[PDB]
Amino acid sequence: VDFTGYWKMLVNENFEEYLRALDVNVALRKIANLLKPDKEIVQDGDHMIIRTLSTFRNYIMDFQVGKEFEEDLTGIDDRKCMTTVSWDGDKLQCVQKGEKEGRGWTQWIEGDELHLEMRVEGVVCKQVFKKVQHH
Ligand SMILES: CCN(CCn1cccn1)Cc1nc(C2(c3ccc(C)cc3)CCCC2)no1
Repeated sequence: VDFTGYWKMLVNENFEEYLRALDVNVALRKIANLLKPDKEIVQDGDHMIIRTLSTFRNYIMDFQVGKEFEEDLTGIDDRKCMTTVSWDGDKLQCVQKGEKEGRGWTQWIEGDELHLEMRVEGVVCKQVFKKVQHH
């Protein structure tokens, strides 16, 4: 499965409640949920870069599949997790070990759609991106 490419947000479902489970204050939840970030992904063997781009903040992930790393979520919920992103078939599975239970996410492709399900303490956000070519 190859996530490389540029992706534009199409839907973002239940993001504010996901952020509330992360204890993001209400004012910042509304700022964040107005945003419609793009994703720019380069998959280079097991080395993956996922850039989440917005006018408010760019959040960059840069990691090796299968290897645990210290993920610095400053500027988001201001926590740090020990994170591992691994192949589960044609799905990319992320586990973020930390203060919060059941924190992680799942990423996969359907057609020209990138699907992202983000989870924490049973709360679930679903996002869908379309593959785009204007860069
Ligand atoms: C909440 C975890 N981040 C990373 C998502 N992700 C999943 C796999 C790789 N990254 C999701 C996300 N952050 C964001 C941004 C963001 C920034 C300030 C807050 C309080 C919330 C969200 C705005 C656009 C980029 C930063 N928008 O969505």
